[PDB]
Amino acid sequence: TRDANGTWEMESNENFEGWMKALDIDFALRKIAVRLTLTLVIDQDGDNFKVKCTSTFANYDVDFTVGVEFDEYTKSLDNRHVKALVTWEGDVLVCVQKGEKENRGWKKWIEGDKLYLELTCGDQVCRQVFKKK
Ligand SMILES: *C/C=C/c1ccc2c(c1)C(C)(C)c1cc(N(CC)CC)ccc1-2
Repeated sequence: TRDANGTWEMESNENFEGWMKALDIDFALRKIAVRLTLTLVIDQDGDNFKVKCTSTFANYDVDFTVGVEFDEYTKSLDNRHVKALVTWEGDVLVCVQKGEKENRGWKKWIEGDKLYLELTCGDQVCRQVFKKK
């Protein structure tokens, strides 16, 4: 349950527009993003992660090592520089993105066949559920 490897198909997506609005994503782009099918592919080898989020139009890929801070430029998202850090809190995978936005990051809970993802920015929380294909 610390093993997030898999191809993950989105099955629920709560308050996605509110989270994108907290990031100041263009209303235009928000309009398109809500309609698109998103696939989350995770390749994990020990502390080494490669995450790829893919849709018809957008692509968001990141690689990181657990417990090692890394500069991130969210080029395909809100286009901001953050100092990111991913750690384990028990079996919860937790990302903090330090920068302009407060309470910015995400958390991942892997429960067997299902992956729960909460994305946070400011006062907004988006809740997603994925099933392993
Ligand atoms: C552990 C999961 C983290 C994470 C990081 C970044 C993104 C996501 C998940 C997605 C799948 C929710 C996602 C989607 C998007 N686009 C729409 C706004 C689509 C590619 C960007 C970034 C992330």
